[PDB]
Amino acid sequence: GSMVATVKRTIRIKTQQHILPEVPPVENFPVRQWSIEIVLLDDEGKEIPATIFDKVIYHLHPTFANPNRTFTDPPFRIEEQGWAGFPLDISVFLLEKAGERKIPHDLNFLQESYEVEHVIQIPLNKPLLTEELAKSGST
Repeated sequence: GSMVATVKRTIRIKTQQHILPEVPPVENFPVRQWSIEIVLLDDEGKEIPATIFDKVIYHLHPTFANPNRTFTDPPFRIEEQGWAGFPLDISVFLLEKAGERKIPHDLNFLQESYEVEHVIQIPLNKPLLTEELAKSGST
């Protein structure tokens, strides 16, 4: 049906984290600085700016102050501190009001950095978004 008028793109969520020794551990758990960024992959697998989104909102655990953090410029980098990793939710908003996509993300501390790929389906009915989509592959 309607879903036939879409293309697929792969986005890559890039996470990094390291301990902050100057912050007192919480219940013996060290507090870590962590960061998340979002890039788009082209049809060859290279990273390019995710300009298909005009906004990203990280939906953090309610332990955080202002847990819903909005970013408007690629690579939508968020940095926070915490002692427990958690699923957060990442809302990405396609250009021209083409749609929200919600992406759970496991924030975890086993690896200093790790990347996770997600495929999203994107409509082809907003001219500015379609023109932007041309940069990352066929349309």
